[PDB]
Amino acid sequence: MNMGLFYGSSTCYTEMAAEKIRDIIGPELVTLHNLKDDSPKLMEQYDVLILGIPTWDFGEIQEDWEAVWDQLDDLNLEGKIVALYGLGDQLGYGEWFLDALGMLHDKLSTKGVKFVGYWPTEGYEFTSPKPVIADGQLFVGLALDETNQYDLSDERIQSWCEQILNEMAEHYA
Repeated sequence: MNMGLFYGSSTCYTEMAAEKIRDIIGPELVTLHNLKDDSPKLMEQYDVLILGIPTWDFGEIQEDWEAVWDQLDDLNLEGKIVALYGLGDQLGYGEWFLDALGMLHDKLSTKGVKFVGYWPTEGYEFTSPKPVIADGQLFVGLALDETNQYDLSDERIQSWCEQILNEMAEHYA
């Protein structure tokens, strides 16, 4: 099977997250779906669809993602595998963490996708329900940072990418 990897073109860092996910899992089976580069209805094709969005980089949801966010609910998506991730910083923001991840989760829950990946909430502090599941026991997608632990954001991408490729595969088998 194959993976599309979509993100908002105007947002910082998501380009290198996308490059690295695709490199790590493998560029023969992952495809970049930068929204400036290809249209949103292409998301329907891929057996897996990885979503990446920073929360409050320039602001909540930059234009290149919002311009199609309204159409992402028109897409069928039934039964497809999905990974979600986003970036924020829990030092300087806090509570407003991963809220755009939470919105792509909330849009997709009724579309009947499978969410792979998640992230451990242990060691984070928040009260917001949108970026999490299981009464706050997991983030509903990968948590990235660039302020407090930027040295190991590579580790977060690596280990999560290996995990989602396993967990999506054991799911489909």
